Amino acid sequence: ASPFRLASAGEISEVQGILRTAGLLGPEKRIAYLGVLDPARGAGSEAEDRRFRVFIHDVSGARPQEVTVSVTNGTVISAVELDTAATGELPVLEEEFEVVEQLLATDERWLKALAARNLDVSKVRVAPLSAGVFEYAEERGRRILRGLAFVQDFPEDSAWAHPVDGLVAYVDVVSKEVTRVIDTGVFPVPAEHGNYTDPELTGPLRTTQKPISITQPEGPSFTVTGGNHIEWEKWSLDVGFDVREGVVLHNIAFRDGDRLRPIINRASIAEMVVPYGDPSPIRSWQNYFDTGEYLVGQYANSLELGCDCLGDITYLSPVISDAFGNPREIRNGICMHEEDWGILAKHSDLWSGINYTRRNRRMVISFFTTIGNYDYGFYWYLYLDGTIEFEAKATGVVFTSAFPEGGSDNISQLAPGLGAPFHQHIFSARLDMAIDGFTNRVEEEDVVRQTMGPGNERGNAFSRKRTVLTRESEAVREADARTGRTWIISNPESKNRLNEPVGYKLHAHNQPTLLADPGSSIARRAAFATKDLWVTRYADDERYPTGDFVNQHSGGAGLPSYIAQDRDIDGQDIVVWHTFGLTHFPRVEDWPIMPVDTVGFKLRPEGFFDRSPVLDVPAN
Amino acid sequence: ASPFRLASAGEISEVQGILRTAGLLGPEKRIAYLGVLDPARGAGSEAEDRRFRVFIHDVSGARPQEVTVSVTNGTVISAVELDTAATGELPVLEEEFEVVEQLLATDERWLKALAARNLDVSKVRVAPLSAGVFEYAEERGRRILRGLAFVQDFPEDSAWAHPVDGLVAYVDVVSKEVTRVIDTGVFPVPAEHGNYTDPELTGPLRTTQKPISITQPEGPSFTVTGGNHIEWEKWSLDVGFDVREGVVLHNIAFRDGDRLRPIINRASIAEMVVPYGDPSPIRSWQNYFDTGEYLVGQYANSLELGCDCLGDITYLSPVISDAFGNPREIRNGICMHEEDWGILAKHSDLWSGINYTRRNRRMVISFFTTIGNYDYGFYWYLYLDGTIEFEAKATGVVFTSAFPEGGSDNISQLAPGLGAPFHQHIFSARLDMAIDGFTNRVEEEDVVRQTMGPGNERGNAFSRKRTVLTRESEAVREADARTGRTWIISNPESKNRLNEPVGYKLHAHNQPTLLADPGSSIARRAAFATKDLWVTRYADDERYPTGDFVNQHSGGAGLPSYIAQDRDIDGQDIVVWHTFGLTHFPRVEDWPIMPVDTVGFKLRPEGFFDRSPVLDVPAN
Ligand SMILES: [Cu+2]
Ligand SMILES: [Cu+2]
Ligand code: NA
Ligand code: NA
Ligand code: NA
Ligand code: NA
Repeated sequence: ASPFRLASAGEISEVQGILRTAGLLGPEKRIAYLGVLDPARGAGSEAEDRRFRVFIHDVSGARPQEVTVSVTNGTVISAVELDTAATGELPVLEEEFEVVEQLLATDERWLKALAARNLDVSKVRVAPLSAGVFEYAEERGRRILRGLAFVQDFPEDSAWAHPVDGLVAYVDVVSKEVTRVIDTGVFPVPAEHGNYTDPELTGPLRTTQKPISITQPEGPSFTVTGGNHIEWEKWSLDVGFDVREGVVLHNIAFRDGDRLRPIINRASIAEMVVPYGDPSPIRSWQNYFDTGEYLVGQYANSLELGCDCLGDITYLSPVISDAFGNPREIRNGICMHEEDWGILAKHSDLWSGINYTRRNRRMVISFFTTIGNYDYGFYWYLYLDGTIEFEAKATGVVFTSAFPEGGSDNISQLAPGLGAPFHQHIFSARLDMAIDGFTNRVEEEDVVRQTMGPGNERGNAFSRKRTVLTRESEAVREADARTGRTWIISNPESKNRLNEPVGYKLHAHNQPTLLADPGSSIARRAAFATKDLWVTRYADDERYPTGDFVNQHSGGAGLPSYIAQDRDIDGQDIVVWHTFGLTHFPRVEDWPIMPVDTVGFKLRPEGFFDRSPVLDVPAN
Repeated sequence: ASPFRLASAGEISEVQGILRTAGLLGPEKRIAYLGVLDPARGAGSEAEDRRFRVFIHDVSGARPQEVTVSVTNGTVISAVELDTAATGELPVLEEEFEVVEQLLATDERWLKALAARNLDVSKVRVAPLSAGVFEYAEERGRRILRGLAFVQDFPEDSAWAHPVDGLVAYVDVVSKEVTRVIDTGVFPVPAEHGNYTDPELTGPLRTTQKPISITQPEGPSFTVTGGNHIEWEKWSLDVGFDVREGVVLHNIAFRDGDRLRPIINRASIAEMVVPYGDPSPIRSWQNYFDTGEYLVGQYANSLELGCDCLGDITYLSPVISDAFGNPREIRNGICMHEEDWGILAKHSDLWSGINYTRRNRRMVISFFTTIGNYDYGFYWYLYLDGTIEFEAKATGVVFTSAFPEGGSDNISQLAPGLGAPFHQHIFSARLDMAIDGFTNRVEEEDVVRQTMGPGNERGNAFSRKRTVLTRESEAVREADARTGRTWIISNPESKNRLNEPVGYKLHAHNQPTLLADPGSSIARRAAFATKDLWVTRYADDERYPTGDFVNQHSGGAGLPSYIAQDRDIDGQDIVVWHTFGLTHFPRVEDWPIMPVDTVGFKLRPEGFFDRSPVLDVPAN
C-alpha cells in the first residue's frame, strides 16, 4: 500500500500494454529508461497515483520521446518528442554494445589496421564507449559510440591484458556507419596474459585461511514489511531501486522516544563520472558517466551468499524493464544485513568504580554493478548512534593501454609494455534533506585560530565560525581540510532542549575534485565535479547534477543552470549535492585484478538529540 | 630465545634485585618508568643482552636518576643523576594522584573556597593534572600538579557532571605544599546527574537487538610462537609492550614467495597530546601528554571477552613494574583476532564469461587505556593486500566546565549550565622504516594539473610530481588535501620487475594540526604537532618526538632539536614521524558518555610487489 514500494512486474507489464495500445511501442521502438516517479510534495491526500517515466528510442532514426504513464489509471499522461541535438541523446542501450564490434569487423579501414598488426579479426574485442562532445560537427544529433580494441587469445582470456594502442573508431549506431577510423601508429600488443584464475599466475592457493563463521541464531534485528520498508534499531526507511541511480533511500527517519523524526527525504548517487587523463588522441575523449550514460542499476550483479554477502542476509530482487518493456528480475540484487562494529562507548571510572562497555553495530544496504572492466559496490550504512555513511568500493580490471617506450607522464606501467592511464572516479550524492521536517538551512563551519594577546594571554584558545548559505548563488562551496571545514544542515524552527537548532554535520573525505582544465569539454559536461558542495532549492524536475540526457550533451546542463535561479535556501526545502571521488594513479598491485579501494562521506548528528541516543543499548 | 620477546616477571624481579643491591632502590625511591631497550643496530652477532632503562624518583627531594641495567649479566651499566630544571621532570606517579586531593582537604584557602559554595569537602573529587610550564618562577625544578574540582553526590555518582568552575589549585607533590589557590568567582555547580547506568536516564533498555555470533570452528588463521611472534597470511611481526608507548610492533615483514621482505622495523604511537582551547585562567594551562607525562601503557584495561573483544580472541598479558619494582601483570591487556573485511576483489567479465569474487580479512592487534575521564583504544590492522593501518578510538566522558551565562566562543553547552571546552587529541606515530631493508628515502607526491594547450589540446591531462626529501632540514612537511598530497617511502636499491624502486605510500586523513598560537607554551613543548610529517635519520637515543622527560619541560625538546643536525636521509636508515589528530567541538550527543570517534592513517604498497599479492587467495 506504500507509495514508495518497489515497482512490480505487473506494473511494468501494464506500462508496456499502455504504451503499445497508445501506438508508442512499435517494432522500431526501444525502452532506454523506465522508472517510477516519486510522489509529489504534499501527498498527504492518499490520492496515490503510480506514475512511470519512460525514454523511448527509435532504431529507424525517428525522434525519440519522453513519456509519462499512470499505471493506476491506465493512461498516457504526456508524450514529448525530443530534439537530441538540443537536449542530449538517450542513454546507451545494451544492444548497441554488440553493434560496434560487428560493424567494425566488415569495415575496410578497420581490417587494414588489424592486418598491419597481424591480428585475427575474430580475436579482437571492441570496448564500446560513450562519445562525449568534441570537435566533430557531423556527430551533432547522431548517436555515436567510440571503440577501442583488445585481443582475446582464447575464449576465457582476459582481453584487458592485450590493448591495441594507436587505433580508435567512431560508429553511428543508428545508421550503422563507421564514420572515422584513426590509426596513429603501430604499438606492440602486450603479450603477458592477465588471467587471475590461471594456476601458472596464482601459484598454489593458500591453505592457511581458517573459516570465519558469522551467524544470527535468533535471526536479524531488522524487519522488512511491505516489500521494502525497513525498521532497525530506531531507524525507519524505504529501500528503492531505479535503473539509472541504483539503490535509492527514501524517508530516512529516527524514532526518538514517541516521535518519528525525519532526517533525509531521499538519498541517492545521482551521477558518477570517470574522466581519463591521457592526452593521446586515442583516449583523450574518454569519460564515462556510468549513471547518466549507461544506467548503473541495469548492470547490477546477482550477489552470492557467502561470497558477496556474508552473514544472515536478507535479499531484495528488484524488477526493471528490458528494452521491449518486459519485466526483468535482478535476483538477489540488493543485500541487507547487520554487522558488528566494535566498541560503541566505553569508560572505566576511578571515582565511581563503574566499568561500562557497549558494542556498536551497523545496518548495511548494498549492491554491486559491472560496467565493462570496472565493478563498483555501493554501500549505505546506518549506525546505532545516528550516523549515516556512504561508501563506494572500486575494483575490477583497470583500463589499459600500451606503455610507450621512453615513458609517460600520464600512464602507469603495470607489466612489460602494458600501461594504465591516469583517471578519476567521481561521485555525486544527492541528499534531499528533511532534518526534523522540510525547513532546513546549510551552514559552513570552519575552525578559527586565535592570536596570543588580551583575552588569550597564553595563546591556547581556538574557536569556530559558522556561515549561513542564504541563496543558491553563494551555495557552491569548496573543501578546506586545513581549516577542518564541514557543513551543518539544521532546522532553524526545531530546537533541542538547550534551545539550539537541531542539525546534522556532513564530514567529507576532502579528496581532489575534477582535475581537467576548466575550459575542457568534460569540465563543462561534469560541472558538478569541479566543486565539493552545492545546495539547491528543491524542485520536482531537478533530479540529476548533469541533467536528464547526459549522453552527447554539449554542456552546462544540471547544477550550473539550476543555481542561476538564485533561490532562497535559508530555512526552505533544500537539496545538498556532495561531490567526492578517487584519483587513481594505477600501481603494479592493481594488476591483473584490482584490490578494493574506497571513498565516501558521512553525516553525524549535531545537537539533533538532547543527549546521547544510545544510552538504552544493553550490555549484551 | 627472541631478543624482541616480552619482558618477563622474572626479568623485572631481577632488575629490582640488581637495583636494590646497588643501593639505588631504598625506601625513598620509586620507579617512574621501566622498560626493555631494543637491540642496537646490527645485532647479528647473537650476543644478546637484555637491558632495561629505569627512571628512579626520590620522594625526599634528592635528585632522580636514569639507570640502565643488564639482566643477562646482572650489572648496572650506567646511572646518571638528573637536573630536572634543565632536562625535565620524571613522569607522573600513580601514587601522586591521591596526594593532591588529600593535601587540598586540609588547606585553609581551599576549604574557604568550598565553604563559599556550600560544598562538603568529603564530596569534592580533585582531578590531578600535569602542570606544564607557564609564568610561575617558583615551579622551576619542582614537581607540580594542578587540581580541578568536581562534586560526587554519592559514591557511584559521575563527578564529571558537577564541575566546580572558577577554582584551581597548584600543589608541590614532593614538599607536600599547596603553592597557590586561585578563585576567580562562584559559578553554579551544574545539578543534573550524568549517570549513564541509571534507569531514570537510560529508560527501559532495548529488547530489539538479536545476537551476532562470530566464531572460528577450526581456530584462528594466525599462530603465536615465542610468546609474542605472530605469523598471519604471509605477515610476520613481533608484538611488544612498553609502559610508556603501549603496544609496539617490531619487525613487520611480508613473505613474498621464498623471501621474507621487511617493511617496518618499529611502529609505535610515541606521543599524544590533548591541548585545551579555553582561555579561562582556570583551564588555559591544560594540556595532557598522555604518553610522555602519564605513560599510557600502565593504565591499560583488562579486556573482556564478548564485550571489548568479540570473536575467537587470543590474549597477551604483558608484565610491567610497579613503583617498587615488583612485577605486575596486565591480564588480557592485548586482544588479537582476525576479522572479515568484506570484498577484496571482484570482477564479472562479459568477454571471458568468468565471474570472480574474493573476500578480504584483517588481523587486529588492540589495547585500551583509561586516563581520568578519557578512554582510548589503539588498533593496528594488517590486511591481506599488504595494507597497514592504525586507528585510534576516543570515548569516555568529556572534560567539563560551567557554561557561562551569555555563552562562550570556546566551550560547548551539553546540559543546563554544563559546558565542555574545545580541545584536540593529537597523536604522533613513529615509523622506523625498513622497506626491503634499511636504505630508504621519502618522496612527497602531489597531483599536477595541466593547462589546455599544445600536447593537451582537449584539456583532459593531469599528472603527478615526486620530490625527494634529501636532508632533515627540508623534511618537515605539511598536508595538502587539495593536491592529493601523499608521501612515498621507497628503497632506491631494491627494484621491482619493472625496474622501479619498491615503495609504500602513506595516506593521511589531513585533519587540522595544532591550533594554538605558535608563540604559546604548548606550541613549544609539542612542536611535533604543528606539522604533519617529519623525517629523521635513525639514532638510538631519538625515541620520542617530545624528548625523554616531557613533564614540566620548558620546550624545544625532541624533533625540532633532532632535525637541526641536518643529516642525510636520501637512501639511509630513516624514521618517519606522522602527526594526526581529532579536533573536538563537543556536541550534545557526546554527553553523558561519548560514542566512539576515530582517526588514523594507513600505508599501502606502491610497486612493492610485482603484481597483486592476493592472487593466491582461495574462493572460500
Ligand atoms: Cu580506477
Ligand atoms: Cu575530545
Ligand atoms: Na546542445
Ligand atoms: Na529537502
Ligand atoms: Na629547561
Ligand atoms: Na629506518
